[PDB]
Amino acid sequence: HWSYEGENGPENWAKLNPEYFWCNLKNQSPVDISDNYKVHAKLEKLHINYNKAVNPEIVNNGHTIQVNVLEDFKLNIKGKEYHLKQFHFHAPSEHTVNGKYYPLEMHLVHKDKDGNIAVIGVFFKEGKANPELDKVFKNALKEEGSKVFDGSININALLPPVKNYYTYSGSLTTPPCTEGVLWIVLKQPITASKQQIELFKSIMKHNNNRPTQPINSRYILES
Amino acid sequence: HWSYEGENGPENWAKLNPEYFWCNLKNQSPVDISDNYKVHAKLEKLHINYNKAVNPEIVNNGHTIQVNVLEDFKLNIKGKEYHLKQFHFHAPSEHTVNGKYYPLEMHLVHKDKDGNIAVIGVFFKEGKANPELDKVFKNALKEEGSKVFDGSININALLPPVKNYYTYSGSLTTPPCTEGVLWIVLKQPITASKQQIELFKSIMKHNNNRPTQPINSRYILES
Ligand SMILES: CC(=O)Nc1nnc(S(N)(=O)=O)s1
Ligand SMILES: CC(=O)Nc1nnc(S(N)(=O)=O)s1
Ligand SMILES: [Zn+2]
Ligand SMILES: [Zn+2]
Repeated sequence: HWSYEGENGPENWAKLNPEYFWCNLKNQSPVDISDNYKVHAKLEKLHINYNKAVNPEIVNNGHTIQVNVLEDFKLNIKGKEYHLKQFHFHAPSEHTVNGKYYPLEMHLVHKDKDGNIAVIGVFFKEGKANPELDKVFKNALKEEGSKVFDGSININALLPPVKNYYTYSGSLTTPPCTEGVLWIVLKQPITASKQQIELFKSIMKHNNNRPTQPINSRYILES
Repeated sequence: HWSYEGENGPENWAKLNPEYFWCNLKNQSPVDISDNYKVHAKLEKLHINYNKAVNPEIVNNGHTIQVNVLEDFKLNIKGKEYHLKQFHFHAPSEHTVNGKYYPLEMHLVHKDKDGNIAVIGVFFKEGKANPELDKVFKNALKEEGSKVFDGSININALLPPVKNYYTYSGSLTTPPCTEGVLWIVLKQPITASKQQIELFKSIMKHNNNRPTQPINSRYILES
């Protein structure tokens, strides 16, 4: 089984299972979003409205706290119609901006009818507490397992008002590290209280962010 | 052995050898350079001066006619210092522009000190004959083999005056189809005479262009 340290750490994920060959390729995530290879461009506007997920499932799978939604929220971008499947968290953040780590990163995982994946990343900096985050972190089991949250979560409240973003072609950040992933990282971080961030970290017991990967021949676009 | 048709055709390259696993991944070349996923941006200017290659080696390797240069022509771009190694040809072209094929495409293959690859592609449309092309095609062996050209080739004469270009992250277009390749396709095609184009095609005996591949989560930048 893979982990974020030791023999089964990120550096040896590709050795754990034949299906993890992707982890050693040339278009991996996360990456350092650097001005060195970031270019500004007129990009498609992000149109999403994740109203609210009613009675979503909160899962502790040992590697993160994930929320599986029952609704069918659509993300239409780059000629595809992706459907939100779940969002989860990483602490510290996986992506960095000019070398800077944020204390928390949320990933909204979408998939289209053909299995294509798009992930929207949201950075969280310490500050005013976020209402929705308590619903997730305080109702997450401390041990591996799932639980149905008796209530609803306003996902829009887990997103910044302005949705300018960075985008690049990458991969899943945990085995099998499949590539061909469409990454959309919102430029504006929102806030989470120190207690919310520490609660998540204390549940995980360890950092669950994959080291940044070489950008190689890719450029990152910024809207 | 792989080919451009039959059992060993492009569709089954990945089955020929374990090392060809790349041919089935998510960041393959060539691609259709489509306005649907092409974005304009301020890109690094292309600074290259491939003066002339003296006594280069002309090789017919059965899949193309390739010219190996002895000089050390540098291509400095995207934070790397690539060195020109050789240029070769494909007929019809490999890349297309909004679905349009050109009769001929030239590839200038560069590699840096770490093995990183950058390929500059040049489209040729039928028209005024190109002086340099005769040096290559008329001196290429009709059967597999190499030969040293007794003369010099002005590579700059194989490039358009204006060097605006498209760029994207891709792969080699023949096995092993390694990814992480930096592609730079010059937007302006130059000309080759119908006879020059047919001479190359008659030597090859068959089309030697790989089918275009899915762009997947990549965008193509245009300077
Ligand atoms: C089952 C599933 O979604 N797996 C993922 N692996 N990595 C992901 S991430 N961090 O790139 O969003 S999602
Ligand atoms: C040895 C070598 O250079 N191999 C190549 N395979 N494909 C290439 S291409 N068409 O992408 O320039 S170069
Ligand atoms: Zn994630
Ligand atoms: Zn080629």
